Amino acid sequence: SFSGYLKLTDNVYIKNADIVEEAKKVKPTVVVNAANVYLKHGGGVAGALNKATNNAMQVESDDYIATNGPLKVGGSCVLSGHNLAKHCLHVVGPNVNKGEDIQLLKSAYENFNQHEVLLAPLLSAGIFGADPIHSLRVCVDTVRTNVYLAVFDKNLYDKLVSSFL
Ligand SMILES: NCc1cncc(Br)c1
Repeated sequence: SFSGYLKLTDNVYIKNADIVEEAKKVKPTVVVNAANVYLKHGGGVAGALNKATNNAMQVESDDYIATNGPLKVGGSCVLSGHNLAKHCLHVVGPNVNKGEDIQLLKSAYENFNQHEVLLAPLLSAGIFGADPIHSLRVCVDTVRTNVYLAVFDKNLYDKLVSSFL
């Protein structure tokens, strides 16, 4: 199971780790992808997760979009986890660099409550442009299920832990 995590609350845990490496080791029931509405896994966590699946996540995602159309910002869909997890929960957090409503970050984290345990990144953090300290606060105040957060950047992980109220 999950190891080396620091407990933040009753249900939120955090570790300085590469989420792809964490997914390969653990093979969680659910790995969360930091998706966009088009499921175009080009960069950040999405590009890294997709590259780990040898592009199978993108092929599956393109078929999903061809059938269903784009997701909503704040929404999600459950697809295969391929070689990383049983399932991948593709969650769309608001992209601040695209002028999207930061208030949608709470709606995005609410998707986690449909799963008892998840391996996840901080939503809207990184290339999505939101403040990761704000994302962690929304996570602990929204998610009630067991969430194991993987933060790739060591310096950011340290900042998040040392500033956690
Ligand atoms: N080394 C794979 C990787 C690349 N980029 C971001 C993350 Br998170 C992980």
